[PDB]
Amino acid sequence: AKVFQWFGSNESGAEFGSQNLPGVEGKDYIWPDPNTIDTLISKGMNIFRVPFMMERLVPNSMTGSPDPNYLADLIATVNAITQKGAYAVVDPHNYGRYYNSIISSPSDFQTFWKTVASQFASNPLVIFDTNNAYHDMDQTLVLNLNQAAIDGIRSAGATSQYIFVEGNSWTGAWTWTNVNDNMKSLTDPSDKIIYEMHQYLDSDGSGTSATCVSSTIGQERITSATQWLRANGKKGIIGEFAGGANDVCETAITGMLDYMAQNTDVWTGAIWWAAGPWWGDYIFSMEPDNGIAYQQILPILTPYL
Amino acid sequence: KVFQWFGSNESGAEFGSQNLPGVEGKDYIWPDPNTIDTLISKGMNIFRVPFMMERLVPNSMTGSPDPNYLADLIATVNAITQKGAYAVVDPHNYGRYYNSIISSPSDFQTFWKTVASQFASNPLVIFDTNNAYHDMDQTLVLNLNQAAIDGIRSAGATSQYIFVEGNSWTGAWTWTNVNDNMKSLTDPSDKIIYEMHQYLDSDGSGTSATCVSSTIGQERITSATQWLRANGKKGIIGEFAGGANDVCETAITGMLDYMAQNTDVWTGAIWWAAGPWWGDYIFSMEPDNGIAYQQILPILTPYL
Repeated sequence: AKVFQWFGSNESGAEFGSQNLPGVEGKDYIWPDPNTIDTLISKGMNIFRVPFMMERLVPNSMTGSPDPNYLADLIATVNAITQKGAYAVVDPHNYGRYYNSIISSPSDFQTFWKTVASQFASNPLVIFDTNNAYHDMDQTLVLNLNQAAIDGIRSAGATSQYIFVEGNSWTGAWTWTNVNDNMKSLTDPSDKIIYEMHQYLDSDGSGTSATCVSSTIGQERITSATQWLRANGKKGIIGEFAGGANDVCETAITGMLDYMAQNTDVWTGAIWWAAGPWWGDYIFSMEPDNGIAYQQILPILTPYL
Repeated sequence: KVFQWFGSNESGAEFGSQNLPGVEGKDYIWPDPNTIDTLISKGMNIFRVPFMMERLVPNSMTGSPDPNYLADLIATVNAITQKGAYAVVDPHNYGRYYNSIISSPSDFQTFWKTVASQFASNPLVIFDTNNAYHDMDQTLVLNLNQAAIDGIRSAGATSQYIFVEGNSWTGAWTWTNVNDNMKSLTDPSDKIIYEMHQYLDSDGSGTSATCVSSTIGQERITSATQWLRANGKKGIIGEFAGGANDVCETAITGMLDYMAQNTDVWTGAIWWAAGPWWGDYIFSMEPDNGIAYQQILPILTPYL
């Protein structure tokens, strides 16, 4: 029935209001609604990516103890996804930075990851995502941070779970081959690395405009990444993508997903940005029942589900 | 005169970049020599002239120039330099040619020999290897800058400064995090200047008139200043801007005052931007009615 291994949505909210640390739940940030996740599951989605802030989960020093209350909501969100049989992606949505400084210690990052993985180590439907969208930082450091995360996760006995690794240049698919070639060297004793790339369809690829460049821009922008995955014997996932509810973007989205469906030897699937309870009239909202993408884009995603 | 160079970008020939070749007067336009003269009379002595590689040398960068677009580049350079000011020849290309990363240093060197040959006798031309390399291999960026230098000097253009640019959109605030390898560039004329760009809005994109704080500019160039000094190099801010408001005014003068006490490494600064097709642009330095011309230029007069 389904075309891809995974197809689903980001569930954004716990990383909102990032200028306020620790911030206040219900005021600066909010966790996803399990009831609307249930609706997306009924439509055929089977993966939900859950952004959160490292600084809220493990305050002050990333080698320290977790904050019990923010951790409790991360756990509740994750286990509600997995109790339904869907995969939950644990995403420290941190851009390679902690208190807005580049994470320069792989050893500290490895300890952070042992701490996080230890909370989920027996749940095979959890997916660990090393960090969202590394950018503007040393390329060997990005490799070493991803490897430190893998090592920390596996050291906790979390050996059944997939690990989504992310590259530099905001992990963009269109920029992957000439920036992130060194990422092919990552190692995992469980052999469960998936290369997570992001792809937006507006002029600069920022995903801040509802206008897409053209009706073929998604396919165009992931073609070289597809060939890189195949040449290197790797698997990938599109962990964020979106376009506006308009004709050109819808055609680009269909074209991109149809191209991925012809290349499932390397593409494991795709994850829309974004659902979550605090989006309102956001141009990309996948939140049931009234998000614009839930109403107008989901019908073009259903062929893959 | 506080700095070796202080002036403005003269934007327009790179407009309408989706239309190649595009049509002069419709998709793009060259700078107005009369308004350049006005900025010269205010004390500016450097004008950076963006243009598209594909419009100057179409189809293949190893090919022959387009005569019409080249003639207008030449006319613009001469309008600037005949007065005694410096003209920066800026292939405003982001490390890319027909939207693909420039992966051949040899082809890029040939492009640069072609361009430098047109200006080799003019000591007031400055060659800028490429605008704002980004999202590409760090060793390639080094190699492209070196290939440009080699091409320029091979043409006999030996008197001119060469502005080199780094990765991360050549940002000053990101320089030490990504561009350390750029220290190894060599030039037989010993006239390399490291050109960095710095904007003052939250994400550094230079698209908002709001600045983060009254100190954001000086903050964002401190580690780059230290890198230049530690490595025995000289730099220039080749693009900067802020909105016509109190916070940005203060951020601009605080950044320039810091550069002024660090002229062992900083050669000066170049505003973004003047040019004839900006209209009501938040940063327009175009005389007589650009917002920055009216409201920012008065705060820059102490540096002219």
